[PDB]
Amino acid sequence: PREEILDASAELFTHQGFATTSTHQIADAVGIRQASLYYHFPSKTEIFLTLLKSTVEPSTVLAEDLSILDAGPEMRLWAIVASEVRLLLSTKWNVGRLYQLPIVGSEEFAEYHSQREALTNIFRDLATEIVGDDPRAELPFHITMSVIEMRRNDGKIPSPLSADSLPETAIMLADASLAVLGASLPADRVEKTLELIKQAD
Amino acid sequence: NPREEILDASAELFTHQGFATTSTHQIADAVGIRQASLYYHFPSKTEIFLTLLKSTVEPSTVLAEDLSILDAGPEMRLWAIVASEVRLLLSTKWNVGRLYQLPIVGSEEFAEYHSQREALTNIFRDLATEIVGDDPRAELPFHITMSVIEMRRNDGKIPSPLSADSLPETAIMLADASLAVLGASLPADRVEKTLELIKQAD
Ligand SMILES: [Ca+2]
Ligand SMILES: [Ca+2]
Repeated sequence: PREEILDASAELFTHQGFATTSTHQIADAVGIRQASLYYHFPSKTEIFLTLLKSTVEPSTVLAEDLSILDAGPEMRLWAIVASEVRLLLSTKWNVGRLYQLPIVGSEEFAEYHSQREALTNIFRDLATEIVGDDPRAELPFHITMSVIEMRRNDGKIPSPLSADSLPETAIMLADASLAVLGASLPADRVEKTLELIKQAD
Repeated sequence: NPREEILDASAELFTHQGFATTSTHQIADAVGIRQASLYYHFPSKTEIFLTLLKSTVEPSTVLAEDLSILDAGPEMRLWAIVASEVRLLLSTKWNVGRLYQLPIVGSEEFAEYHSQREALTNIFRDLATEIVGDDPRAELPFHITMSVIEMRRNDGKIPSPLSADSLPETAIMLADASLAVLGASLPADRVEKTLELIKQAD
């Protein structure tokens, strides 16, 4: 029930934006009364904040586990990029699209800002391990987020989460993120990250 | 140039608030004119928005169109296009590239904009396909170019004013990165060659 409301909200917010969307629309989309929505969420801001968090929280939690990979920065950066893109592709709606809404900057979404800042920092310092004090350390994060401009947004999931497979687009973008730094690709990178994903459970 | 002041103030409001929240009242006050004198230059905020989108997209499609037809290999041509695109995105007071991302832009009113974006995207893609063939990496160079919209300032100060004899570091970086993802080697003379090409578009 909660999951349904969040999905319907993603659909409305990605197509109409935040300002234009009412809670009335969200209730009708899900086929429930406005009262039963109010029970699960007080306002459309709370819903929006929950969506934004859902797209960065899981990857920051994952980046805890990166040091336990007994591996170099290239491998660690590849795995993070790939698993981030994996999550962005695992959803019914293109919820990553939401960060581009101008509303997101406001102080209400401070919890989201902090998580985004944490993630951005993890990407950057890993890249700095590879190229040092170079402006290219900025690129891997932006290449990762470019998938939001690539995927579908019609309710069908681009790539459902598999225990034993990474989607081609995640492999591409992760390969591309090391390529811009001039880093060589670890041969075992796909298994190694699938392994890491598996022992986050 | 009163019309131009109105368009700048509108860029500022639209990039920070979005389209829906922005009123014509705000635009008049930002510029310090009466609502009536605004109505004279523009009937609605849609007309203003459409004018902004045109102003930013037309010059870059013209740039891509012209560069795609030059006596060099695809690597050089793609590098120059990426670099000169980023150059333009960085030459403006406001981050007008940010406007593309607004969900309003998808609607049928902005069909003229959609066609220009599609044209530009196609130029980037076919140039990349000259390098890597039928590969999904042909999509990347355009997206790497547009990533500068998430990098630059948006406070009224111009990040990199247009120079006849210099490309901004960020344009060189992203252009280098766009060839790097395709595994293409960088032409040594690429910075001068593009500056030259920019110069003989005048
Ligand atoms: Ca979809
Ligand atoms: Ca600025």
